[PDB]
Amino acid sequence: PQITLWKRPLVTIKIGGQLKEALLDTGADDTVLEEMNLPGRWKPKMIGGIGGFIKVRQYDQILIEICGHKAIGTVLVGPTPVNIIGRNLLTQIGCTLNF
Amino acid sequence: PQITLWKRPLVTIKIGGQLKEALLDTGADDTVLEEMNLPGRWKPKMIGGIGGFIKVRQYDQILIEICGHKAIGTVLVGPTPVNIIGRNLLTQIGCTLNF
Ligand SMILES: Cc1cccc(C)c1OCC(=O)N[C@@H](Cc1ccccc1)[C@@H](O)C[C@H](Cc1ccccc1)NC(=O)O[C@H]1CO[C@H]2OCC[C@H]21
Repeated sequence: PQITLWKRPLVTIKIGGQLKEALLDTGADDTVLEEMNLPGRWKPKMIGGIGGFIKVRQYDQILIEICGHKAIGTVLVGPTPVNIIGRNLLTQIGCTLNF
Repeated sequence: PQITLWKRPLVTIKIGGQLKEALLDTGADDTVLEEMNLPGRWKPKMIGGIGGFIKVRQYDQILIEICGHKAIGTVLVGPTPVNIIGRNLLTQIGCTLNF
């Protein structure tokens, strides 16, 4: 669909069989989700934004459904105040910015 | 234009008569700019991000040109690592997400 930016671009995602709200965020290089249980081996990582950094866990080749579009890629899990779908998965579902 | 997300969506903006690099960021409610000399009245304000909060200077009705399209709205200046153009101005240049 076509998403306007008058409100926050919140969408429904499906990950590990659970449904959640996430923000589609062109300013995020990677996808970061509120704390959750994910399968697989994982590596530590720090992501930085306004105000500093947070320590997160990097899971690889994770399946995630974003408004019906399937994606499989890196998903970070950590103390983010908001679920963010970043450019690594936005490119997979074919998303572009247009003005 | 149509902007893909394989790389960071960096664009050139014109503000206060100066040209700068900024990130188009659908994940940001507001526009936050690197520390810079801008004339006019401003009010102090606190904004929150992924790593915590920062004190910023809130300028109101500041004119800003982004790839030729004009926008006027609130512009915060503060210790952000990167210039971010938020939804407050993205909507004015008529920007949307499409997948
Ligand atoms: C996730 C990730 C992984 C790997 C690399 C990077 C850079 C990543 O992105 C991190 C990241 O913070 N990006 C941001 C942009 C950026 C990029 C580079 C360095 C600094 C900031 C942004 O786009 C997402 C952020 C999410 C959010 C945080 C707290 C509350 C609500 C939403 N919004 C944001 O702080 O907005 C500000 C401004 O306006 C206000 O509205 C709402 C919040 C206020």
